[PDB]
Amino acid sequence: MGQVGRQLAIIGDDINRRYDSEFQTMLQHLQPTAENAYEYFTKIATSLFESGINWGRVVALLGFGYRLALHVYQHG
Amino acid sequence: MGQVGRQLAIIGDDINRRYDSEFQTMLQHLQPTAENAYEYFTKIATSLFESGINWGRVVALLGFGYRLALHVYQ
Repeated sequence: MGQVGRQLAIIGDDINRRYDSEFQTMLQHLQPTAENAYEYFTKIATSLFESGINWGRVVALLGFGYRLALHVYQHG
Repeated sequence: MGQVGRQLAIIGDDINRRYDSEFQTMLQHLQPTAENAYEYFTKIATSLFESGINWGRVVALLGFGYRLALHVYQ
């Protein structure tokens, strides 16, 4: 339990360090606003899952959406 | 774009390859059943976040929980 919790922390911190900078760049090429962010996310979800759905892709979309939310906060 | 959906698939498929086998190993060392999955998850969750919380840890917990549910379903 406590040991697996720490291993999840290592995986979690690993996910952060690997892809967080990749999301920032994906948001720059996007240039989203407070009026296209929801439709962009919804269309991106359909486009992603059309080629297949797995837990990694769901987890990638959730992290991207959270980073999308932060980007629209900071540059809106 | 629909162009971004294709790059998320690459990240998503990479996330699956990178950690799915590690999630399997952590689960078969933990050996959970239906009678104990909920308490194990909720204690694993709090202990994880009391060391710090960021979006990677949140999604790692979500993916772990999904594979946890799959392990108990056997």
